[PDB]
Amino acid sequence: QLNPESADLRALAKHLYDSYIKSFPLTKAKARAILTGKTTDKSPFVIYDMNSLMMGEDEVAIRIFQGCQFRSVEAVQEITEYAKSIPGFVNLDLNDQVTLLKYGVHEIIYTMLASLMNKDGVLISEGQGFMTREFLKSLRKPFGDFMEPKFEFAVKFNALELDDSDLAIFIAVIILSGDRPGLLNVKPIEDIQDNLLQALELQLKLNHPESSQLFAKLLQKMTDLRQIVTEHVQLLQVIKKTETDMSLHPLLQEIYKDL
Amino acid sequence: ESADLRALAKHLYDSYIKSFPLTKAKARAILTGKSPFVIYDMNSLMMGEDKIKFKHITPLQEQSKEVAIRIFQGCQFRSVEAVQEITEYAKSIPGFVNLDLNDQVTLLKYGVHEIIYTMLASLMNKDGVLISEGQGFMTREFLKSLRKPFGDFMEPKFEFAVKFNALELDDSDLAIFIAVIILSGDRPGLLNVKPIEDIQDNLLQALELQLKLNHPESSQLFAKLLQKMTDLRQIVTEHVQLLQVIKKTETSLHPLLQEIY
Ligand SMILES: COc1ccc2[nH]cc(CC(=O)O)c2c1
Ligand SMILES: COc1ccc2[nH]cc(CC(=O)O)c2c1
Ligand SMILES: COc1ccc2[nH]cc(CC(=O)O)c2c1
Ligand SMILES: COc1ccc2[nH]cc(CC(=O)O)c2c1
Ligand SMILES: COc1ccc2[nH]cc(CC(=O)O)c2c1
Repeated sequence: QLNPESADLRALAKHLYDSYIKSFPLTKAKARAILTGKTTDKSPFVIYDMNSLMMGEDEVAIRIFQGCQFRSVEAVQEITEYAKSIPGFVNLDLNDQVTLLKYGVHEIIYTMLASLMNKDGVLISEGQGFMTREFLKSLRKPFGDFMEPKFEFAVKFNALELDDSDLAIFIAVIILSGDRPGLLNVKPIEDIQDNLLQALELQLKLNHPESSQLFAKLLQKMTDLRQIVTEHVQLLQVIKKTETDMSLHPLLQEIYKDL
Repeated sequence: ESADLRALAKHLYDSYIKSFPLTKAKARAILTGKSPFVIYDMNSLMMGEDKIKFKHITPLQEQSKEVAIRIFQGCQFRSVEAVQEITEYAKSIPGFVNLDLNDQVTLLKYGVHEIIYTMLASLMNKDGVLISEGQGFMTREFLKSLRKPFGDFMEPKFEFAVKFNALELDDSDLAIFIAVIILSGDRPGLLNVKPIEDIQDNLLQALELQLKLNHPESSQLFAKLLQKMTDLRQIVTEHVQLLQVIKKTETSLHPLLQEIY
């Protein structure tokens, strides 16, 4: 009914969900509660235009871009924090630790960004605001392209109906890849991941008894994340050339450096 | 229904061997232990052209004569040939032929490249790829050293086989994996996705079991194989990028050839 070996895997799933909760202020649970009128105090101010943008704080394409930027640098701090709590991560070769974060951080951001989205928009400012998908797509030419592919991923991905206990493990599976470019010692990274994969596969069947092959359907979504990161940079470098007076946080530049 | 899954696996494996000439097993016996003609440079290549008799990509007179361009030309003629091999195999997968015809064309349209490099990995090793029906062996260092963008074309695939082969999968596993790849419901333009996912669902179960029984020792192999699907996509997109970049070259009269390929 539950081997002694299974228990450890549950103990791990738990330890992880816990850190996830302590490292991320806005969980999917809260995001979903805010988004589905599950309240009168949790409901966000909606921004779908210029006047709404005005009321919001009470050109546009660029203030928003900068907002996303600092929110990311923020997230990178949250993820790193989370990373330190993954059994064995800190015990790894220091360099390898940096590589993992480098290549893992944006795939993790997109996964979690989805928790804050629905097909009409996304929560912003800790869930106090909600920016619509169409208003975002109308931003000045190049900028009107930053959010769409994310929105596109989010709809396919939210379809899996995963929750924070599921995500806490999947996020750790992402960081502990091993097929990342430039790893010195792969064997150790792979042993940790082999472990994380076990815990996620169990966590998924217990938590989604009816969902057939969710474990695999989930692991496949990983190709979608890479394509998102890949595309974002191509689009990010374009912005870098048109807008010469625009900057990209040093931390964020170190991530994208020779990715 | 484990007994139903092994039936699907055996069926796919049987169909797979009937559709593909050079298999992982067959190819792995070559690299290890009548060796293939080894091509490691300009002259050794010029030599193989008439020895390997892979003079199928050769008949076309005055259409390149440029070493680097001729090698690329042969990889296409061979890939077009492979696509027929893959299409036939796809038609073995239970339920495939019953999908909307438009959807069958689409699944194949977007799965071929991915499937090609997956099987190409069965033919290569750290040092080079086995070519011409296993007749020859084209070194990896010889390829990474071709002119214009050619000397960077194959290199990425070598990086991928190295990692993919690390999984030590065999034809039994590969047959099922190929089937999964084809039945991908995220292909753009699909009219009726439900049937496709239903099929890929039974395929994944079949694949999982297959790996649990075939490689008991391999922990979470199923998971690791699905993860390689992420690099395979990057490889295909990048590859496609080259094809539009390579469009900056001169590259039986072409009209018709150009049409077939
Ligand atoms: C305005 O929409 C955005 C834009 C960039 C972002 N980076 C990170 C997040 C939140 C999260 O990952 O939970 C985010 C939200
Ligand atoms: C996570 O989604 C987004 C969407 C638009 C963005 N613009 C700038 C960033 C910061 C980064 O490149 O990480 C960003 C992030
Ligand atoms: C197996 O990789 C290759 C090599 C040469 C090629 N020429 C044309 C295509 C298909 C396409 O039109 O994208 C192609 C694929
Ligand atoms: C494995 O990919 C390759 C690389 C170089 C090549 N040169 C000629 C061919 C066609 C053939 O095998 O007849 C070929 C295929
Ligand atoms: C049997 O599977 C395949 C699929 C695509 C291919 N492209 C080039 C080759 C080498 C060759 O066999 O000449 C090849 C082999």
